[PDB]
Amino acid sequence: IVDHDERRRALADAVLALIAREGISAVTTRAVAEESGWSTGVLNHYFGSRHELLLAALRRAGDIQGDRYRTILDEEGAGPIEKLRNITASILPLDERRLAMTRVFLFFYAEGTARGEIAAFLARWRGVVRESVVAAQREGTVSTDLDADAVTVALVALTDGLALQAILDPVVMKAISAEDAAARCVDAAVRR
Amino acid sequence: HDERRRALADAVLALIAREGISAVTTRAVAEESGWSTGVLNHYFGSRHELLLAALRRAGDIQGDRYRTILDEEGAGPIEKLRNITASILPLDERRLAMTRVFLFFYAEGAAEETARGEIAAFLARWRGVVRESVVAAQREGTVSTDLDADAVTVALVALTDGLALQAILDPVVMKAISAEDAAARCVDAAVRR
Ligand SMILES: [Cl-]
Repeated sequence: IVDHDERRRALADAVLALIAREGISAVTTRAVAEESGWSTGVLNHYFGSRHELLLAALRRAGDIQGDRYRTILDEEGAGPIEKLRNITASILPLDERRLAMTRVFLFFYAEGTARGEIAAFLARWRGVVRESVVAAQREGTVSTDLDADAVTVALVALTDGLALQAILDPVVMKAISAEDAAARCVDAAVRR
Repeated sequence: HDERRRALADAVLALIAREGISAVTTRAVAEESGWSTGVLNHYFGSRHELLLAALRRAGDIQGDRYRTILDEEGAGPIEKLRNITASILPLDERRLAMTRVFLFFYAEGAAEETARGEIAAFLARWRGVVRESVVAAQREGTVSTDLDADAVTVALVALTDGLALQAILDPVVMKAISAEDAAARCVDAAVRR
């Protein structure tokens, strides 16, 4: 399932750019029209509610994230644990992309379909984590006494708690900005 | 006047537990509380003010829960960490309401300084009580001396909070956290047992 409308993709990207720069409150049809170079008429016929404009950004953020998973899983030489560290890092709001994604997801977390979008985001994230936990177990690096389902639920919950607190609380933002932060999350989940 | 404001905040929490944030209106809070809309209007200027009072009240009750837990005769540090952790999980009306109202304000705090500072105080209070118990366990020799108490604390609070927030929107996480041993498992993950 892909968005083929290059203009809608560009509009959703302008929304995310605005979210990273100025926060969700700065998103309006007028501000996005100004950011993107297209008319309020063009936007009003795509969306006609701020909610739909934000929802576009949520979906675009999810798609880019899915491409990140792909890049991470297909990296030559990387093992299950490196992949899990990379997946975990990719959720942490440590650059503009991930700052915008965390902000738009948090906005819709609270409003919750698209709690359907949220569910899809979570299920795909757990999906890629579970595969790599199971791969690490198969390699013998993670205890086969551990339930891969429980490990996955723990890692995803920890990572998301950190990502969400971090945008509210500079204590946690400092914590996740440490070079070893993703590796620490993974180690806690799989028990080193 | 101050007890009346508190009772009204309690009414908002009751609605939040039962039917969600969207159920909070002047009329519903009057019906729930027994106070007329004119008494409500005296204390609160807006629906948003009702919700902020609920956030503050939920945090205050949670503060009293910490003190009850920390004061339990014969409870050890690990037991206290377990009970602290469980006290956050949305497993009854109190904790369901609390998680729902915090989630609302997390989203708001992702934009507004007033709500952000309320969330920050709550998280710091919670880390403070967790850290006390983590260091007490290290001092008794039951938690590894080679772990950094602050890092363990950040991790446990983030895990517990991630699970509580995910639980109110994800039925499988809700199922996971309602297992008797859920809080024990969170503590063990965080202290790298
Ligand atoms: Cl409790």
